[PDB]
This record gives sequence, structure tokens and C-alpha cells, in this order.
Amino acid sequence: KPINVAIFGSTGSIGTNALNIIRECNKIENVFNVKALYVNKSVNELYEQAREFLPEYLCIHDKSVYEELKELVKNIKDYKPIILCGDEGMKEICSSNSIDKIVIGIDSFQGLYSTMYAIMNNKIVALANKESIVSAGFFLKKLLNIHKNAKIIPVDSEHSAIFQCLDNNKVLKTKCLQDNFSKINNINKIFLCSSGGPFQNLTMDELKNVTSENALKKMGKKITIDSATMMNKGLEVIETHFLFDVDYNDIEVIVHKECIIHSCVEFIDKSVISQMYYPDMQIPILYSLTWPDRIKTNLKPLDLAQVSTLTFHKPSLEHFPCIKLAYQAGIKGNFYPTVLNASNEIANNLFLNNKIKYFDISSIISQVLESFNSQKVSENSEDLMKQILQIHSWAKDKATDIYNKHN
Amino acid sequence: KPINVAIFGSTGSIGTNALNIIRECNKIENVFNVKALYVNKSVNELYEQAREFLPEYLCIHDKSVYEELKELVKNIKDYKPIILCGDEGMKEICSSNSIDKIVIGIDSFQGLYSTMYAIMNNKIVALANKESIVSAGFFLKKLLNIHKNAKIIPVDSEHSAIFQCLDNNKVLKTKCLQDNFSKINNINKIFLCSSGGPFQNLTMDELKNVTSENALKHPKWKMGKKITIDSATMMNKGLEVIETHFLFDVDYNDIEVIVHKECIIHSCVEFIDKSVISQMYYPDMQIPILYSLTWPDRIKTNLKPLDLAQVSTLTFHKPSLEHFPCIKLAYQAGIKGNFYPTVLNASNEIANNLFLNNKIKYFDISSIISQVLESFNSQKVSENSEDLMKQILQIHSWAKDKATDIYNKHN
Ligand SMILES: O=C(CC[C@@H](c1ccccc1)P(=O)(O)O)N(O)CCCCCc1ccccc1
Ligand SMILES: O=C(CC[C@@H](c1ccccc1)P(=O)(O)O)N(O)CCCCCc1ccccc1
Ligand SMILES: [Ca+2]
Ligand SMILES: [Ca+2]
Ligand SMILES: [Ca+2]
Ligand SMILES: [Mn+2]
Ligand SMILES: [Mn+2]
Repeated sequence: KPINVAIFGSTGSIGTNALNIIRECNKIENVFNVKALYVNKSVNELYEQAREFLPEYLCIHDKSVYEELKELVKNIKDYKPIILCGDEGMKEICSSNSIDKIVIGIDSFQGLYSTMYAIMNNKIVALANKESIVSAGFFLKKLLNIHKNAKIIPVDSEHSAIFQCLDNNKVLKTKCLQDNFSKINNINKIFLCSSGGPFQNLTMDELKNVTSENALKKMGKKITIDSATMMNKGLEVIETHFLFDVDYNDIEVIVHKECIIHSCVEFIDKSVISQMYYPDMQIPILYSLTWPDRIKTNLKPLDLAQVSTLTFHKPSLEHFPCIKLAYQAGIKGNFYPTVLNASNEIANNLFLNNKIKYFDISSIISQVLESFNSQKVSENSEDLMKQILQIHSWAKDKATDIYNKHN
Repeated sequence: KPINVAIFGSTGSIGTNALNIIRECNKIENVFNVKALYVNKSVNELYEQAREFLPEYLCIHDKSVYEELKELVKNIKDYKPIILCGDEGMKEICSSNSIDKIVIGIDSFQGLYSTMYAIMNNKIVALANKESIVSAGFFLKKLLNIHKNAKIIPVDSEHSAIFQCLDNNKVLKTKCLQDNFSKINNINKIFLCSSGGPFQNLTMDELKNVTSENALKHPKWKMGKKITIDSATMMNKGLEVIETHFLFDVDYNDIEVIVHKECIIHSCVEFIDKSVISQMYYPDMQIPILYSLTWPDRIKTNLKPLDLAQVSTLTFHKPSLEHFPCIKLAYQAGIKGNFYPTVLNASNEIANNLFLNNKIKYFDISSIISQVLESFNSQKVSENSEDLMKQILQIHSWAKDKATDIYNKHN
């Protein structure tokens, strides 16, 4: 019977890629029902998407465009959706028995809260939002132990790759973010592939003076800066640890400039399995919705002969010290990942806005990490989410204070 | 608790690699019990293996060294194995309730017959003998339909790779050589990787001149003579295309040969969503063998971890069919079906050996094979399993004789 889907952040990158692959797949046979759309504040696009997909639920976060939305939707003949607003609408969608799978394609607070409510409702959650895993991994783990039928399915491309390499007869004995995931799946080590970003050929003296322009000039600005500093991969290392329970000494970052091998899993016998395709978000999103099955697509087949050459090299931790900081934070454990994520949000934005230099990014983050003290990890879910929010806010303030002191 | 294993061809490449990985895996826990070792005629080597592993059963095919084996084994104290010979010995081993899984590391008739008996006794058959599959594919499918608990698990490195790339949640719902395997596993296409052999970069003028010594000498990877010649002509890959078809029920138009000269990626599967999964490692027989014996599980090894950064570069290209016409012949034979794969295999056996022995030139190999294929007239497929085996053997013998006759004439 159908796959019933809600998209949170439907006008974002994840959201439109999801709707694209759904639409295309549905042309081949009707497998997907788009039951709910949720957007922040693109009331117009949401209306356009509603025309096409006609979900039972519409929701917009911003109350200031709530009335407008309702007014635009009247124009659609033969259509009486449930139209909702804000956090309250979010919760209603997540509690709907008609929804099976929820795509989280929003970031930050909205991202963690929708994820939380989707888990509390025992749904399958297709999560792209790595910062929520890095920052609030312990909270997600606890929730997933309370809500036994909820599952997080990874959509971040490298993590999708890893997941796609597994035997689902073993996956089904566990789930992502569970202790012992790697043990049950016989995983030994992970090769986490990277584009390497724009600065792999730059000397230290060149990196000293690179600018945000040099990094941007195709994805969002924040992830683009993180790809430039390789803090994206550093966050993706922590994401791997949490999703798959792989030790940090068994995660290896490898620079694969062609971006065809998306990542690789070494099993305990030392056999390596990898997932490969053109650089792509459609397959990761689609697999999150079809797992543990696959369905036909009309995607272009990989032409391995035409690709011709694949290359792999080790990243320099001197040139990309954000990688080292991510490992350090993850190995220290506790809430150090929360602090890393929060301090990077500030340092990334400073650099983006030409306030600091490349090596200042890692300097600031390092100084924030050094000032944090491990805290007792709460057993209680509500207390734990509070600790994470408090630490997150502290680390942002601290990063800002270190910036302002030097400046 | 322990997996009880028989090894057919224990002193060949597959056999020696099997006992090496088994030994390592057995260091602490009793993971495997080596219950039976069989060889064709290497009686001295089998004795030495018997000393170490002390299997319940020993068997030599060559009855002329049966007495020598019994006399060597009397040297081993507090050991009273069952010592057998010939096809009767093969049959007794395959029939033993004390055996769970059988590694077939022997070729030609002994490979086919041991495979057959192993299936007829509902065993797990870890099959490295690709020629059995090419020659007797439909017969094996029929036997596997009769003996419902038997399984063929592939050991040929590329086929092991394909198998590993599949999702075992689907694999467990079917089995190799079963109709609908590719549908159940959501397979779209196979990239069947090849080393490309020693002659991959030769011009046509250069290639006309090659000899067996050129194929055999300073080889990157040292293997048996027959397979080394087939790697050189890429008939090995042609056989492996047919092997892929039969193991995985993949259509010939959905099997693509790719020359990957680094031999790290061992083969790839494209699923119906166009996602591709590959299996990679150093060139290696230990993981394929081990996985055939542990599937659907994996166990710890102390093999060297792949260092992808050190490998640094992986390359892919399409082989030239003008330079490697054996590939074309294999596809043609497979697509024709019937007993054309049997004929391809038998004629190649002859042509390979003529070239090995310096009696014909490189392009004469494919010429002879093609002439035998064109000579063969399709036959009604026997419905009875025993009739079908007898038909296969008749056609195999005919094709070898026809190849020899062609050589004799143009000579
Ligand atoms: O984390 C990421 C972005 C950062 C990593 C990266 C960058 C570039 C290619 C591959 C990977 P990084 O290794 O530099 O840190 N992904 O998961 C890539 C997803 C999108 C790739 C395809 C696509 C579709 C549309 C626009 C643009 C791209
Ligand atoms: O069919 C084959 C041999 C032919 C193919 C080949 C040749 C060379 C490397 C890889 C592949 P082909 O592509 O040229 O036809 N395999 O499956 C060989 C796999 C294990 C080779 C490594 C090894 C381990 C132990 C002893 C000796 C060697
Ligand atoms: Ca004798
Ligand atoms: Ca698998
Ligand atoms: Ca097809
Ligand atoms: Mn990513
Ligand atoms: Mn092979």
C-alpha cells in the first residue's frame, strides 16, 4: 500500500529534492502520498506545492502569513486541507496516524523540535540535519530508546551511503543511533569520503589569506564554508559515531575529489563495501523513504567507463585543523560535540562576513572547547535537552566573547 | 556449534587459501572443523595437510596413489581417518551427516560431479569452479530445484563481490541459480570487473605475436596456467559473464565488463534505483572463501586493512572486443543458450591448451572456438536430470573432439 510522507521544510534543498524524486518515481508507479507539507515562511511556494501535490495537511511556521495561506488555498478547486500554523501545527502533523515517514529538511531549533516530535510519535524520520545529531546526539539516543518503534534513517549523503552498504537483515536487529549498531552489523571501520572543498591545493601561506568569497564563488553558504574548512567532514565524523556507534579511531576521512564513491564500510573480515553514484541527493532521500526496499527510478545510470578515474588522498590536519578539533571533541565526548557545533556556527558566520581569517575559525573553536568543562549527563530526557540548549547557547556566547576580546 | 567443512582440491590455490584462513579463524575458538580433504593426485601434500588438520576423512581421486596415501598416514599417531579414493570416496564425503559446507576448488569432471553430489545431499556448496556453472548451468538449476536445502554460494572473486553487494535480507528469500533472483534482489545491472590481463595494452599487430610464455611470465599475480591463459585472452571474463547470468539470473544485456587494472574494486551491482554498491579489497581469495563459509555472517580476520589513500588511484575502461574476441563469443554463446555455453567451455579447454603448448597463435584461439560454436546444432534439453548430465557430457566430449579436429585439419 502507499508510502505516506510528510515533508518538513518543503521549499528548502532537501524538501524540493524530496518532492522531485517522489514526483518522478510516482510517474513510474504510484507509491508515494505526500500527506503533509510544512514551511517556515515561503507562503507562496507552499501554495504552489499544494496545487501540485494536494496534501491533507498544510502548515506554515510564521503566524504572520497564516491567514494569507488559507486565502490562497481557496483558489484550489476541490480541496479542503487541514491548514495549520507554528509549533502547534508541527505537533499535529507528527501525531497524525495517516503519516508513516517524515522528512526533516529544516535546521536549528525547528529541526531538533520537529525531529523530537516525530520520534515521540514513533515515526520513521529521514534526517539530513547533521548539526542536530552532533549537538543533541545523546537526546536523540534516549528518545529512540523510549520510543522503540521510531527510527532515524540518515539522509546526509555519506551516511546514506554507509547505511546502503549494510545487510538489512542485520540492520533490522537494531536501528541507527543505538549502542551496538556497529557490533550487530559486523562493522570494523568507516571510510568517510570528502570532496575536499576548494582549498586542497592551497599552501598554509595561501590559506592564511583566503576569504569567504574564495570559498563561495553549489550549496548553502554555511555548508559551503564548512566544506572549505572541512569542518563539514568533522561534523560528519561525529555524525558517523552517533548514527552507527563507530569508534573515532575507526573513522577515516578520505579526500575523493570526483565524488563518485560516497563512503565505504569495512567489515570485521576486512571486506569493504561502498556506495557509488553521481554526486546526488535524490538517491539518499529516496532510500530513506523506501528502506528496506528500493524502487525503480529514471535516474541516469552511472557510466563507470566514462568516469574513468577515481582518486583518494589523506587530508592534511595542518591545513584543515577543524578536522582535528572535531575528532578531539568527539573523543572527549560528553557535550564537547555540542560545544564544537555551536562555536563553529559563530566562527563560520564571522568568516562568512569577513570579520575573521581562515585560521581564526579553528582558533576560536579550540579556545571555546578548552574553556568547557565536562558535565554530568542527565538520565532524564527533559533535563538532557535543557543541558544541550544551555551548553549550545553558552558556547555561542563564548565564541562571540573570544572574537570580541581579540578584536 | 562449529561449521563442519570439506575441501575438494585441498592442495590447489582455493584449497590452500581456504585452509590458511580457516587456521587463522580457529586460533582461539573452534569456528570450523575441517572434516574432509580431497585431492586429485598430490598425495605428498595431502599427507602433510592431514598431519596438521587431522580430518575424519581423506580422499584421493587417483587410485594409483591410494596405497601410498594409506602408507604415509600410518606415520601419524592416534589418528584413524577414513581414507577413500575415486568417485566413490567423493560420494561418501558428500553424503556424510558430519559435513555442513563443501568448498569446491577442483575443475573439470571432478568439480562438476562433486558439486552435483554436494547438492544431492542438500549441502552448502562454496563453488569456485566456474566451468561447472558455464557448462552445466541449467542442470545445476534443475538439481537445486529438486534439492531444496542445497545452496551454491559463489567463491569466484567477482561473483563473491556481487553477492556481498546484495542485501542479505533479500538474498535469504531466494538463492543463487534460482529463477527470479535478480528481481527479488532489485538488481538492474552488473559491472563485472576484470584485471584485463597481460595483453590489455597491446596493439593488434603486437597481439598477433603473443605467446603463452608472454602470458605466463613475470605475472603480476601468479595463478594456474589454464586461468592465466584465459585471463590473457579475456575468455576468463567471458566465462564469468555466463557465470554471472546463471548465479544471479541477470540478463546478458545487463552485464557490463569493465577493465579495472588496479583490481581493488572486485565488481559492482546497480540496483533498480540506479544506486551502485561495490565490494573492494586487495586482490584476494581469502575473503571470498571465508564469506562463503560464514554467510550470512561475517567473522573477524587479521587481514591487512585496505589503505585506499595508498592505492590512491582507481581506473576503469571498456575492453576492446576486436582485441579480446573471446568476450564476444561468450556473450553470443550465452545469449543463444541451449548447450552453446557447454560448447564454448569445451572448445576453449582445447584451444587454451593448444596455445599454452605453442601449437596455435592468439587469434587462432577464438577462431577455433567460433568454428566449434558454428558447427554445433542445438538439442532438445533432457527433462530427466540423469539424461541431462549425460547429454552435457556427450556435447562436451564432442566439442573437444571438434576443436582438435579443426586444429588437426588447418595443421
Ligand atoms: O555534505 C555534503 C556537502 C559537503 C561535502 C561534499 C561537497 C561536494 C560534493 C560532495 C560532498 P564535503 O566532502 O566537501 O564536506 N554532502 O552530503 C553532499 C550532498 C550534495 C552533493 C550533491 C549536490 C547536489 C546539488 C547541489 C550540490 C551538490
Ligand atoms: O578470475 C580470477 C583470475 C583472473 C582475473 C584476475 C586476474 C588478476 C587479478 C584479479 C582478477 P581476470 O579479470 O584477468 O579474468 N580471479 O577471480 C582472481 C581473484 C584473486 C586474484 C588474486 C590472487 C590471490 C591468491 C592467489 C593468486 C591470485
Ligand atoms: Ca602407486
Ligand atoms: Ca551485503
Ligand atoms: Ca533489464
Ligand atoms: Mn554530507
Ligand atoms: Mn574471477
